Amino acid sequence: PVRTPHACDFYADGTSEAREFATRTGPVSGPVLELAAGMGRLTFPFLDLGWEVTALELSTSVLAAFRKRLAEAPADVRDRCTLVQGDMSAFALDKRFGTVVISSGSINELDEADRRGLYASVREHLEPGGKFLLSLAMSEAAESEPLERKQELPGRRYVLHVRHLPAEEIQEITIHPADVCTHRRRLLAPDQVVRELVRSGFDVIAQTPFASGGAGRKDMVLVEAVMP
Amino acid sequence: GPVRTPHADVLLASVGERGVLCDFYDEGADGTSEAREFATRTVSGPVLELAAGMGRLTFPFLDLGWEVTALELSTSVLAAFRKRLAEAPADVRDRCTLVQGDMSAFALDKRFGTVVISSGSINELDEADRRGLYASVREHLEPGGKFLLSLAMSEAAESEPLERKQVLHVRHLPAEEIQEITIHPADETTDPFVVCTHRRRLLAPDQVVRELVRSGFDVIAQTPFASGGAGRKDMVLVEAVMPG
Ligand SMILES: C[S@@+](CC[C@H](N)C(=O)[O-])C[C@H]1O[C@@H](n2cnc3c(N)ncnc32)[C@H](O)[C@@H]1O
Ligand SMILES: C[S@@+](CC[C@H](N)C(=O)[O-])C[C@H]1O[C@@H](n2cnc3c(N)ncnc32)[C@H](O)[C@@H]1O
Repeated sequence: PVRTPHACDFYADGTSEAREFATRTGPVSGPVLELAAGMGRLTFPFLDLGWEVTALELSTSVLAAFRKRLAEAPADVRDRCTLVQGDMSAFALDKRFGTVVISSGSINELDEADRRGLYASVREHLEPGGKFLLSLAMSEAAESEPLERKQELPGRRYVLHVRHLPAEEIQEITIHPADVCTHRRRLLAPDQVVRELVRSGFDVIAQTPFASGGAGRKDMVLVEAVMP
Repeated sequence: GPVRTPHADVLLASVGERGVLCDFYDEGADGTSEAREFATRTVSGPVLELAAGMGRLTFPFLDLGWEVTALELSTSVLAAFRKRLAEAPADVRDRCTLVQGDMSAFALDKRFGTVVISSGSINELDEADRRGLYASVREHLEPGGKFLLSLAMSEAAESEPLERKQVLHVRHLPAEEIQEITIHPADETTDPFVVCTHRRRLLAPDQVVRELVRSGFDVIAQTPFASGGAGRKDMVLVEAVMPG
């Protein structure tokens, strides 16, 4: 239990986010691997686009919920979805895919070392010319231009320029009855993940901001990465 | 090779053939006050200083009478320290113990009443290596001994995080930034116009504090201070102890 300065813990439809993934993939022949699929907040929208989806999830309990939802769906929908228990930071399906997909909530679950395991696992499950697509929440600090500081320093005079670039923040939530719950989660800057992707061998061909809920301020980025 | 910053991009473009871009840390043509912050918040006996470098802090510490063990990873840096230590008075020279080691995974046949590390040093370490540091420090602290850290504090790290309510309170807390610098001569001509760039890790002081608590320390004080004695307080002095 985290006792924030404002003192119980604390522990949305995926159609728009899913359509954004579909925009940045285009033709997609063959199956799509979705990492940390949860109970299908994105997977069901993906299936509705006609995609064949291998949905990977770590939790037994979450898998049961997903399986139940799938039993409730029409046969043609359920038939296009393959559920697999695994760890997105270290998995082996002995099988490659034209497209690999991961959501922001998912990637922000992993620390730095685990993200490297993720990147490497993905490399092993991409077919040549395959696409690795990520969505990433973008905070106010992450989208803003960094304030550059300038100082004149001395014999020879130099000008020093200093900027601080966003890398990682904590999203803190205190739930509050109006007349008290708690959560802190990781919030990586899209630019930080892009740096990490390049470092792990990927070329990042595009970063498209979008609105998670499909309207209003653009609060997310869709990153397309490919293997050279 | 070197980091190509937006301001560097435009400089080099508008300078042509005279322009040279290199990282700040290669071909490249403070201390006593940060040292005093440490001295102010501390001795019964020997101090351990981690990642001592060439002794920007260590020599100030030695001038206070301290027995210092200075741990450093780089062999050439240690050689350079040793050279500076050779020109030092015999009494200063005898109170200094130089040791080669990794501050993320080190083991000495000694414990200490005080262990110190500066901002530049802890920011060299990724998250995993920082956990290795905290565990190692705990093992080298005598009962009641203190772990003292100095931590650079950016403007975003210094500000009160912006809230947005709906009631649902949402704050975004700084955890880690990248400090990016660009340095060039104030003129334009010069003969060779060299532009230095560098990118480095810059942890939020509160993030390191969260990590220390998680690691088993009690953080008993955090005092902001100015790295050049005066001006904006751009640094925090953290004191941590083991509970018991
Ligand atoms: C914030 S949710 C995102 C789920 C979904 N893609 C969405 O957009 O709603 C993170 C999910 O990843 C799962 N998860 C956490 N770590 C995992 C791991 N290492 N491998 C696979 N799944 C993981 C959790 O069980 C949880 O269901
Ligand atoms: C920013 S300087 C700090 C030096 C000194 N404490 C000061 O305030 O001037 C970083 C120093 O840490 C050393 N270093 C880097 N990683 C290290 C490690 N894992 N263990 C010990 N020293 C390390 C480098 O060789 C360098 O001397």
